[PDB]
Amino acid sequence: VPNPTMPVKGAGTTLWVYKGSGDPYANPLSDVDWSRLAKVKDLTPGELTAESYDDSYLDDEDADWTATGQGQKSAGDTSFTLAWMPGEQGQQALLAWFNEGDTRAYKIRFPNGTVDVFRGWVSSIGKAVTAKEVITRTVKVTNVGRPSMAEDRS
Amino acid sequence: VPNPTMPVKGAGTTLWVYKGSGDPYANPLSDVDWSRLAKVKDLTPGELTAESYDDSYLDDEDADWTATGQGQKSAGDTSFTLAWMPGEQGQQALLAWFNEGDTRAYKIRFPNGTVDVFRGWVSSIGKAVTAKEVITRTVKVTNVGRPSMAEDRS
Amino acid sequence: VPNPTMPVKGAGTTLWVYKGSGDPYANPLSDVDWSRLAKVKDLTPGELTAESYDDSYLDDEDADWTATGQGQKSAGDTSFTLAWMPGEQGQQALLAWFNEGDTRAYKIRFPNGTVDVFRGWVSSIGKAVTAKEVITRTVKVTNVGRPSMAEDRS
Amino acid sequence: VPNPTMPVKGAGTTLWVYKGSGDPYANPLSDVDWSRLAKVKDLTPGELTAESYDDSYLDDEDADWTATGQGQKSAGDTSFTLAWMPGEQGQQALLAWFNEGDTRAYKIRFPNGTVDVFRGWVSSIGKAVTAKEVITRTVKVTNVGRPSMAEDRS
Amino acid sequence: VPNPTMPVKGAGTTLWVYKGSGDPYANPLSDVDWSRLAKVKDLTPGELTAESYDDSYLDDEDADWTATGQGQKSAGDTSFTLAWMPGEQGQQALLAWFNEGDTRAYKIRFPNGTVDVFRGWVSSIGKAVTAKEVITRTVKVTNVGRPSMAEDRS
Amino acid sequence: VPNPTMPVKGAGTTLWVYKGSGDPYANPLSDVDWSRLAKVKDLTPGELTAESYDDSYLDDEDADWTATGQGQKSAGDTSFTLAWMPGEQGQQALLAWFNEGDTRAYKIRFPNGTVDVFRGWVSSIGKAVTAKEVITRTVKVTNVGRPSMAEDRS
Amino acid sequence: VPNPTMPVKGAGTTLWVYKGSGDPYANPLSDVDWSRLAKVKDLTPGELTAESYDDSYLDDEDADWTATGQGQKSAGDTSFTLAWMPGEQGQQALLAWFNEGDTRAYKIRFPNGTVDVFRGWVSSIGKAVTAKEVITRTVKVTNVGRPSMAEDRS
Amino acid sequence: VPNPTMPVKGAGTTLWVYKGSGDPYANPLSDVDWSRLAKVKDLTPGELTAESYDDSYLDDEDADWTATGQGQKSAGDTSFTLAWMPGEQGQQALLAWFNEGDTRAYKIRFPNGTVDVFRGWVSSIGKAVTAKEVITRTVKVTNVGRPSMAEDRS
Amino acid sequence: VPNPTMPVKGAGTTLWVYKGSGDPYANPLSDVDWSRLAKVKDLTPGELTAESYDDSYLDDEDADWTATGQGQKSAGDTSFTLAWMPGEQGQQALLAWFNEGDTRAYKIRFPNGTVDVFRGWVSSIGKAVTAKEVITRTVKVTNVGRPSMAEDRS
Amino acid sequence: VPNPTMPVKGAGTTLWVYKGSGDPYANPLSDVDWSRLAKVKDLTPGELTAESYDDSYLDDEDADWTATGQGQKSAGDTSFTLAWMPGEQGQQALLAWFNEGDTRAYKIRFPNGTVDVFRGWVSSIGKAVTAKEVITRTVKVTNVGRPSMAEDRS
Amino acid sequence: VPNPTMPVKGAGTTLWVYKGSGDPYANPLSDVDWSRLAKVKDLTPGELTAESYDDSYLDDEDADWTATGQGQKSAGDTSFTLAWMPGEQGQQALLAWFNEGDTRAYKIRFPNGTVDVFRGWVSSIGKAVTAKEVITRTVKVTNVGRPSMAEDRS
Amino acid sequence: VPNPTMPVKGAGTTLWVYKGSGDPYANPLSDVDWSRLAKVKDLTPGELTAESYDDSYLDDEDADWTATGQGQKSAGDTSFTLAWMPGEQGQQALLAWFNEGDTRAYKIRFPNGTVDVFRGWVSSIGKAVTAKEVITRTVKVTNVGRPSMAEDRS
Repeated sequence: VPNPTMPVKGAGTTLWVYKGSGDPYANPLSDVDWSRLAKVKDLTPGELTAESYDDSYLDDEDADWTATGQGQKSAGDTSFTLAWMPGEQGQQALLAWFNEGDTRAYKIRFPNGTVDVFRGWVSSIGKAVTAKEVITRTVKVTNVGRPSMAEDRS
Repeated sequence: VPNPTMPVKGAGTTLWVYKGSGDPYANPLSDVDWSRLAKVKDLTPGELTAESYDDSYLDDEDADWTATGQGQKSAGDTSFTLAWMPGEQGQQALLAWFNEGDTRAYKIRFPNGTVDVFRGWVSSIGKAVTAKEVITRTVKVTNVGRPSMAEDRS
Repeated sequence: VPNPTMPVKGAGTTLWVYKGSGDPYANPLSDVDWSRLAKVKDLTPGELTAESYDDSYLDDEDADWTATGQGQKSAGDTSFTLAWMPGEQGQQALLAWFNEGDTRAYKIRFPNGTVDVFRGWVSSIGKAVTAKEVITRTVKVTNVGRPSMAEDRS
Repeated sequence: VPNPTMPVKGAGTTLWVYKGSGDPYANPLSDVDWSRLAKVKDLTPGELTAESYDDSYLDDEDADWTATGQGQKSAGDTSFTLAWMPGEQGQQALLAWFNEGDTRAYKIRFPNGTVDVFRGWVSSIGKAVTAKEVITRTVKVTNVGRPSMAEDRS
Repeated sequence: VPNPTMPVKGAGTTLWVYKGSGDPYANPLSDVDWSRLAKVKDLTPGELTAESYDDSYLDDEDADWTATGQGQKSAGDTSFTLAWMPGEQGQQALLAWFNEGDTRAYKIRFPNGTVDVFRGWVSSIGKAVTAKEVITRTVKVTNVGRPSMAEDRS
Repeated sequence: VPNPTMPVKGAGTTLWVYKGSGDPYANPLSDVDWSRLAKVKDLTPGELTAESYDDSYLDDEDADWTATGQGQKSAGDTSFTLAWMPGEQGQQALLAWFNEGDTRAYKIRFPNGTVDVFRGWVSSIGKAVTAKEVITRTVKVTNVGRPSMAEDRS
Repeated sequence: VPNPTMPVKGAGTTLWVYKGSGDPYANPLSDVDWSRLAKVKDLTPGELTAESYDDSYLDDEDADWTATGQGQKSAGDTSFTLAWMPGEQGQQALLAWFNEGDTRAYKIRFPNGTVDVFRGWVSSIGKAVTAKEVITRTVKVTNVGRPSMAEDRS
Repeated sequence: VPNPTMPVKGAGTTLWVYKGSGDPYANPLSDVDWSRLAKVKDLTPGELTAESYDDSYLDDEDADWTATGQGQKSAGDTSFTLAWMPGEQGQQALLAWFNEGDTRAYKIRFPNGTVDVFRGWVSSIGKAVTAKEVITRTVKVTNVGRPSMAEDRS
Repeated sequence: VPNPTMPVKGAGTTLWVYKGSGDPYANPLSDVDWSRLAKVKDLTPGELTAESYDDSYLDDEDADWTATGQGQKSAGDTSFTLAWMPGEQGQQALLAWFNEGDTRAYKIRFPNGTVDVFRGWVSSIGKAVTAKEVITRTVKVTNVGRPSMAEDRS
Repeated sequence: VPNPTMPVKGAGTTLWVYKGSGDPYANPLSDVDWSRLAKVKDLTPGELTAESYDDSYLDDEDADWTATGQGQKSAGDTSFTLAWMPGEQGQQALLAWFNEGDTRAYKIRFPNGTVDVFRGWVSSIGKAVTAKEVITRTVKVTNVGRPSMAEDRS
Repeated sequence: VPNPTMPVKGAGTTLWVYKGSGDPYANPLSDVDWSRLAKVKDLTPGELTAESYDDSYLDDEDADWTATGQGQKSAGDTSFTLAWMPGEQGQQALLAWFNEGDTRAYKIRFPNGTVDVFRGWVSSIGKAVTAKEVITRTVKVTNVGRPSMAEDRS
Repeated sequence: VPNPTMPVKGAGTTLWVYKGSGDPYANPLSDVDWSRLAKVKDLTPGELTAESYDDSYLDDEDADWTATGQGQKSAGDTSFTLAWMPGEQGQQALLAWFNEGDTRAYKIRFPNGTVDVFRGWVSSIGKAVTAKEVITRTVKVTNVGRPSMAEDRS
């Protein structure tokens, strides 16, 4: 039985792409109108980050130690590699996404029972060919706006 | 039997270079008037990519999180290393391609049954000499314009 | 029995986050009004540092050797990785800390019997997903002001 | 029997330096008036390369994908390491070549039966001393002008 | 029996820090008024260095080969890592040294029988926490002025 | 019997420093008035090098391939590491050389039977301390002017 | 919550233009009858200034140091650049303003919660066209009379 | 689909020059009898401006603050640089325009779907010659009379 | 401890404006009846200067070299930029100072322990708005009469 | 093959000076009786220009917008820098041209296949001396009369 | 040992100001009755200059080339910046010098062993305040009459 | 071997000053009675130039294009910077030249093998002092009359 409180191993994660019209953040737990990408081999989700903003004046009584405040936050790049299946409707959606410069919403569903939703556009579409290994399609997606992390809902 | 839906191993890929007059994108599956480069030993196809365009104004109410949109897409470099056979027609075509700065169309044919076509010019011509190994000719080709990915056709 | 004089092994370290209103530096040994982050796997405490300030004049009789003085000190970044438990209260506190840009005080309690207090804001919130390993939450916290090292109290 | 069509292993390569007056490119297959460097232990021939020249205008109807053309070609550096024999005539010729800044023609004769001619000047002259290994002299030669690759003659 | 002429192994080196008023360079061999840092686990002493000053004119007959002269000498950084014992006097002296920027004199005493004295201020104070290893305190000290090498006294 | 024509292993090399007044290049083979540094563990002699000087005009009929000529040659840095013996004469000479910014001549005598002479000034004086290894003194010397390589004499 | 006492970052500023009949200075805080310019990318508000008026007589007892008084004050030029949207009612108002030489009142509304009102006429209407950037309309407005600065109201 | 309300990127702009007899302002959207200049590489359209007319009397009660009104409006200079093709019809038209001092009507057609018309005479004709770049023809045109901005038509 | 003899760093400077009736120069060390401007980011104090007065006659025996004497001294402009807080009393005092043309006395109190007093009137009041930076108020004040430099009191 | 219609790169330009008696404009394509300047390193051809002539009257019904007409055209200055070869005949011709104030015709022959003829007199003759660069002679030539641009002949 | 014939580096220069009654030029080498300014951080000595006097008549046969003769020589300005120490005697002397206009003699003493004397009056007194840098006092002094260069005495 | 026909690098130039009685232009190649300035670091020789003289009449049939003729030629300023050696004869000669307003002849001798002679008087004598650089003496000389350029002799 899935349990948010206890740790969970990573095997079982799925990746989804939104198609349709509506609010992706409204009800991420249901899968109606969410297309799926199958056979993902690697997945490194985006890394939220922030910039230091220098908060110092000449008036300040003491200047021995620095003082800074948080600046402009920004979600990073979410990159995954998945096996090459050009006839699947899923990968045709990826290249239609790339060619038509657009921002859609993609979802990560962990075995924990939680859901993680981002919005972004695709930045790279690569491939690797080796004699004795499956042909892989590597994708990197750049996020915009505010992600809806998993522990907002509780 | 080739099947686009299922994954495929990489062994069996071929590389072809176009000679003649016509439309390379019109009918890549046909093999007429396509010269072939033989005995490739490595192949890393080009990586499509795009650069971010900053979309922010002073008016916008929310400025905590960054907002960006897709910019100018560009295919990358395709580099392959193939055994040195200076008397073969294909490699003389390669150096004729390099000396006379020109853009031609080269094709990658996967065991999957699909076809991948690019257009570009050659950027590097190298060599490696070792006592106990076959002399290899390393080539890097820079693409221009819009590639024709294999999954456009379906 | 804990002993500040003798060396100590690292196992037993704990991490805490301050909640409430008061003076964090006043009495850190008490554990009231301090929330705790559980199941930390790695921890690298911040690195205090300073930058050189050039102290030279044309008058100086001797200029063969350089002469410098200490400049502006600054505590560094504290980064720890801890197992992903989105339903636990501590990690919801972490993301509330991140979303609302703010500076709080976090505490490190060593097995030695001493306490190390910092003040800072959170800079990065990341995650790593692998098939056969526990999903981890990686955090980096940037410090401001003057830390209260353990060596002050004695 | 040497065969340009089939692949060949690297053992048997020789290095030569032109002395005399004439046209090096006219007839490289002959071995008269070509001094030889003996006992070479590594050799990496130069890498021909070119740089991109941006070909874009504001008029262009389509600017989604980049468009570039080939720029200025340039042969690279040829570097080889050969055992230190200061009393041999070839290495005295090398240092006379270095001290008097000048461009000569050096030749690489592969076991394949073909010949590769370059023109250039010497850039580095180094040495390595180790207790249990032969003292080596390392050379790097920078090319100018147009090389005469082996694939021209056929 | 210690002997400067013959080589010596490194085990047995000690590190000392000066407290009091006087001339550190006057009599470093005496051990009075020199506090000691105990249980060091690594030590890389500073590296004296100098920067080139370009000495060339337009008049000079020969300009094929470069000509330079020595510039401004400067001792480097001395960094050592020692086990964390916050209750010991030496490490409280270290943090008092760091907080109040100041230049003091520290001494390295080799098993050879010689003494090495520097003057400088502290630049970094770090820590490393691991589950199965002793907690270590890493210090880096930046020197100023002229060091008193051991090779002066003889 | 030493032989310049044939290769030689590196063991047996010696390093010398000139003291006195005269011409170092006049008679390097004689060993009078040449002080010696003993017990050297590593030695990497300097690397002669040159700068490319761009030789191109707008008039030139062809500009497809680059054309360059040799620029300003310069001997590099000669660095060696030798065991720490502060009571020996040679190393006191090294520190007297470093403190008094000066250019002297140092000699390398190979087992081949040849001699290599440089002129230069010292740039670094470092040390390494390890628990179970001999204390080593590392020196780097920067050369000026024209070296007298070994195969000038024949 | 907006607070005049504390500093505020600049993001969120809006620009407005008055249409109708009434007193612009009477009630700037309400937005009835105030048209808005949207998507402003840069904004540098006007710089109030004054002229020195020479106050000196021959009678004056001392003339060693100058003495001056304030002259005729004048608000400067307020210039902003906003993205080109010729179909918006807002930008048509700008060009109707320019063609019909007139003085109207424009308003700046800061995130602080305050309001800044000027009166003036337009001096420049420019444009910038770049291949990969949004077309921008640059405007400069020259002010007349007395501005109603933000801290008049309190 | 072109849309005046939304912002547009600059790529796709065209420049046209009128030939024939009629009213340029009557129907600029139609493309008949408008010659075209091809391959523009830069374009900075003219900047409308006005000069202040001093409106102050001695009678006025208030003279602390300046008061001015708009004077004589005047379109500025329009300068574009386009690749040198002396055999094309457009550039021969340019030099015929320059030699015979005359005022014609030139049109700028944006990707937005709008049209901008000016009237003026040519002021400069320049050229730039570089070894590795396309020879460019730089033109500056001075406008007279009243321009017809694109947003008059709606 | 403050010390006029030794050099001092700039952090800790304060700016004050005189309100009330009395003699500003009489006792500036006291802080009563002096309003304060808070949060100053930059400060460039005025530059005392003088202009040359030509002292030459036709009689002078020697006229090869020029001869001049000092003319009329004049303090310059003091300009500081401070964060925009329109609800604070100090900045309302600044704009009341500007609107009513008047000369008051403002004071600079250095960390050294000394005081620098000027008298003057305000010349410029400006502002700068940026998306990611604090809104700043820039002021310039022009001095009259004789300043009371800190070096007078001792 | 040269083609006036298509763009061309600049490499291959030549500079010529007319000697003899005849009509320079009659047949510039021929190369007889035209001396040549060799080894030019930069060349910026003259910039044709004209000045505005104010065309306004008090009668004019409308005076809101300015109205001007073209004035007196004038070719600008042609400046080129070429390597210093005082023994060559061309540069002796240049200085004879300068010393005897006179107007001759100089020609620019582009790689395009066209010819550009001017007439003018020389204004500046300069030189630049640097230690590691070729001595250059810089010339500026001022044109008179009507140039014969390449676009006339077709 | 100081040596006028050989070049010297700048470090070690001192600046002195004369107090007392006598002849400054009589014996500048002696240091009695010369006050000293301490801790200078920059120094750019004055630049002697002269202005051309036009020497041409209508009679002269040759008027192609200009002819001029030297006019009125004049020493320039000497400006130095030195650390702000208002309690030191030298800087109180500086402001006493400024307030009471007066010409005194100041001396520059180079490490070369020579002495440079000027006479002049002070023109500017400035200051720079920065958060992390030493407060500096910038002075500019204008010379009168004839300087006594160091090259006179020999 | 020096060669006037071919280009030459700048290193090796010398600067000379004439002392004695005779004709400087008669035999510049001989080096007798020519004093020398040593250790010059920079040298920019004078720039010959001319003034436009307007040649236009009302009678002229055409006035569309300007017509001008050469006016009064004039050699410019020759400036060089050389290291400060006040005890050397040449620099005492420079200051004797400056103090006694006079015109002498100075010579530039290029590595090409040619000679360049000017006549003029000195205009500036400056100096630059830096902590870590050689003290430099900067001189600017203004020329009169007719220079004797290098390619007059052939």
